[PDB]
Amino acid sequence: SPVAGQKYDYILVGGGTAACVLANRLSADGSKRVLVLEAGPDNTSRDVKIPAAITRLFRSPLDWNLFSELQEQLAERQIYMARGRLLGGSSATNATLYHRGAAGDYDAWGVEGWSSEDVLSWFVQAETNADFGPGAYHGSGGPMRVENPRYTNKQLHTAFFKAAEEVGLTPNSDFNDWSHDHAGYGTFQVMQDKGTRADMYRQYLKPVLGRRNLQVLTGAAVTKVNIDQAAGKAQALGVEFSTDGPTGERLSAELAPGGEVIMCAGAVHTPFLLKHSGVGPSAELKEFGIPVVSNLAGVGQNLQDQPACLTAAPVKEKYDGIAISDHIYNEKGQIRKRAIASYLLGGRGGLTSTGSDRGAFVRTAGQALPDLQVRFVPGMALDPDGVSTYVRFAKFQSQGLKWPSGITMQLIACRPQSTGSVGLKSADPFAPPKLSPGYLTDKDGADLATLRKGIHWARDVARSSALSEYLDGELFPGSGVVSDDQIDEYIRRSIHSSNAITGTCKMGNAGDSSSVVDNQLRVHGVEGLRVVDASVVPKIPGGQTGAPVVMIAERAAALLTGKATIG
Ligand SMILES: Cc1cc2nc3c(=O)[nH]c(=O)nc-3n(C[C@H](O)[C@H](O)[C@H](O)COP(=O)(O)OP(=O)(O)OC[C@H]3O[C@@H](n4cnc5c(N)ncnc54)[C@H](O)[C@@H]3O)c2cc1C
Ligand SMILES: CCCCCCCCCCCCCCCCCC(=O)O
Ligand SMILES: CCCCCCCCCCCCCCCCCC(=O)O
Repeated sequence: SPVAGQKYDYILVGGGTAACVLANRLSADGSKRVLVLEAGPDNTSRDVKIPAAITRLFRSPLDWNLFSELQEQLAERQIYMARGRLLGGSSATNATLYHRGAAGDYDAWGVEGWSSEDVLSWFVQAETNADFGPGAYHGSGGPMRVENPRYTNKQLHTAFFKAAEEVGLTPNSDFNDWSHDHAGYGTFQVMQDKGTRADMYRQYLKPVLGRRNLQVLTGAAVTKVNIDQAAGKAQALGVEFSTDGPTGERLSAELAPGGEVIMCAGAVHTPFLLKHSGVGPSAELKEFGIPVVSNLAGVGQNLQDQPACLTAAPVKEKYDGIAISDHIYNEKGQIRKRAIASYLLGGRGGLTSTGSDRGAFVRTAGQALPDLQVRFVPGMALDPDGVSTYVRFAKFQSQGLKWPSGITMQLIACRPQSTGSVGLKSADPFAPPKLSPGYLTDKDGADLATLRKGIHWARDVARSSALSEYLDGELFPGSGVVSDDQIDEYIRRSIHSSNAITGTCKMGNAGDSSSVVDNQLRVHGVEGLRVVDASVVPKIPGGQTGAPVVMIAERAAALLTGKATIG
C-alpha cells in the first residue's frame, strides 16, 4: 500500500547503521529511488540521545531482546545479545566507542581490494573529529561526529592510568593511529557531538529525509527477498514485508530494471532473512521447506562476537561519593540536578558517559596483536554480568537506595578464535533466530585463556599503589575465585556480550566456497542482491565494530554510485 505502483533502484532491508549511510549516499544525486524498510520505529526517544541512558536501552522495547540457544560450555545458560530495533539500528543503542582496530586486522582478511591501505581512506572520509585535525589517520568534514569523552572522573580515571603504567603498560595517544602499535592504555574516543549520541540516524539519514527520491518505512518487518529462477538462474525482484506484525498482509516492494536489494539487517537478521529467502545451507532450508535458490554453506556461519567478564571493587568509606554512579544518582536514586544542568548547559558530566570509554589493549602472551581489551568503568558492578548490571542501574532510579561507590574492569577477548552461528528454529519469519554465540569453543581454549589472564591483569592493576589508595577489597569475582579452575568456572557462569557480532555473510576471494559475498559485496549465485553491514566482515577487528561498519557502507555507496572501484 505505501509501495503500491512504485519501482525502486535500491531497496535497503533494515534501517540500521549501514542502511542510514547507504540511504544518504544512494539518494544524493536525485536520480535514484531508494526504499528503506526498518522493523523498529522512528528514532525519537530521549533514551537514545543521552549516552548514559544506554542503561535503559538494554532489554527495552528499542532492543530485539534476543537470547541464544542453551550454551553447554557456559554452565548451560542462554546468553542475552543486545541488538538495536529502530532507525539507526545498533548505532542508536551502542556504547559509542570509536575503534577501527589495527591495519593488521584488515590485512588478515586476505581479501583482494580490502587491505589496510584500501580501507584507510574510507574511515577518513566518514570522519569529523573534535580532537584530531586532518592527518594520515583522521579526516575533517565527514558526517560522523567523534570526540574525546566530555565526562572525566578526577580521581578514578587518573588512578586507572597510573595503575596500568605500574603494571608496565605504555600510553596509546590514539588507538586509531596505524603508525603505532595497538597495545597501551588511554581514552577511547566516542561517537558523540558535544555529549549527545551521534548515531548514523542523526549523522546520515535524518538530514536527508526531505529528499523526494528517498522513502523510509518504520514498523516494516521484511519477511524475505523475492528471488525469481528463470532464463539464467536467480534474480532479486524486490522484498516482501508486513507493516502489521505476523498477522499483517505480506506487501511486496518491486525493483525498477537494474535495481538491487541491499541487506542491511545486520550480522544477526541478514543471514536469518537470506535463509528465509532460499539463500543458505540447503539442509537447513530443506528442514523448514524453503526452496534453495543459492546453496551457500557460509550463511549464518563464522559468527564472531567479543565475549566479556569483569572484576569490581568498592572504594574505602572515605572515598564514598567519587564514582560515576554518585555523579548520576543521589543516595536515593534520583538523577543529580548538577548532571542534568551540565548535560544541558555544556554537553558535559555523567550523562554524556556510557561508562566504558577508558581502557587498554593488552597482549596476554606475545600475540601478533592484542587479544585483550580492558574497559575501565569508574563505578562498581553489582552483577558479574555487566549488561545485567546496566539494566539493574536503569531500574535503580527512584528506588530510595544508594549504589555503592567503586570501579569495574571489563575484560574482552577482542580478537577471539571461537565462532558461533545464526539459523532457523522455525519456518515462521517472525520467530526469533536460532542464535549461538559459541563463546569459548575454540580448539586451543585461547579465548578462555585470554579472559583468565585478563582477570589476573585486572587484579594486578587493582593491587597497584595508584588504585589500592582508593579500593577496599574486591566484590567480583571475589575471594572464592583464585585458582585457574575457579576463575574458569566464574567466567563460564558470568561471560556476556561486549556487543560486536560480525562475519555471518563473510566477504571472500574468488574460489572461497565458505564466503557469501565477493569483494564487490554481491551474494554468490543471485543477481541484484548485495550485503552491506557487519555480516560481511571476514575476521573481526580489535575493538568495537561500529566504525568499521560505517567504513564498509561508505565504500559500498561509492562502488554502487560509480565513484570508486574495488580490486
Ligand atoms: C549494546 C551495543 C553496544 C555496542 N557498543 C559499541 C561501541 O561502543 N562502539 C561501536 O563502534 N560499536 C558498538 N557496538 C556495535 C555496533 O553498534 C554494531 O556493530 C553496528 O551498529 C552494526 O551495524 P549494522 O548496520 O550491521 O546493524 P544494525 O545497526 O544492528 O542494523 C540492523 C537493522 O536491521 C533491522 N532489522 C532486522 N530485521 C529486520 C527485518 N526483518 N525487517 C526490517 N528491518 C529489520 C534492525 O531493527 C536494525 O535497525 C555495539 C552494539 C550494541 C548492540
Ligand atoms: C539511568 C541513567 C541515565 C538516565 C538519563 C536520563 C536523564 C534525564 C534527565 C532529564 C533531562 C531531560 C531533558 C534533556 C535531554 C533531552 C535530550 C536531548 O535533546 O539531548
Ligand atoms: C552509562 C553510565 C552507567 C554507569 C553506572 C554503572 C555503574 C556500574 C558499572 C558497571 C560496569 C560493567 C561494564 C559493562 C559495560 C556494559 C554495556 C556495554 O556493553 O556497553
